[PDB]
Amino acid sequence: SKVLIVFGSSTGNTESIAQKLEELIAAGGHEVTLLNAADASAENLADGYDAVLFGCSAWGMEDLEMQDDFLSLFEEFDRIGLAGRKVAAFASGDQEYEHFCGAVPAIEERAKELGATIIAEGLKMEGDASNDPEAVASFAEDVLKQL
Ligand SMILES: Cc1cc2nc3c(=O)[nH]c(=O)nc-3n(C[C@H](O)[C@H](O)[C@H](O)COP(=O)(O)O)c2cc1C
Repeated sequence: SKVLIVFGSSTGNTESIAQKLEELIAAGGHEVTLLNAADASAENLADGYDAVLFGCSAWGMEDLEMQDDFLSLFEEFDRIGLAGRKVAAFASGDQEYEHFCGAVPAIEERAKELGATIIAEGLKMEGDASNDPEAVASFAEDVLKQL
């Protein structure tokens, strides 16, 4: 199966979780493509992919509710071609804030609205992949069960 992991990371934690997931999922025997959202072009982004994993860290203040580069992507979700594609979301954040990883539900909500099938429960964790290998690895496993 072909998996795209697109992520937005401003201090590298979500980017870190994305690296790990690719690792874990490629060890499942799959072809994975890692994509920085700062380098992504929404238009037809999902073409050729069996599933798409979206990573977006949380930023409560100035930043309209999401990470920079992901916000520009998200806003063009309906150009991505998610209809009938497997999708899941993950994020790094901090519990000490009122809204912990609020972009996870949003991504699931939108993708679902566009004909996409959520295959795994949203990953909400703190720190990098090494901070919570177990949470990371449950997300990957869930994913691998639908591929
Ligand atoms: C100014 C600021 C506001 C933040 N607001 C939130 C927020 O409201 N919700 C949340 O879950 N995390 C929030 N965070 C915590 C970051 O999301 C956390 O450090 C995360 O792991 C960084 O993700 P990234 O390195 O992948 O970009 C905030 C961080 C900063 C410094």
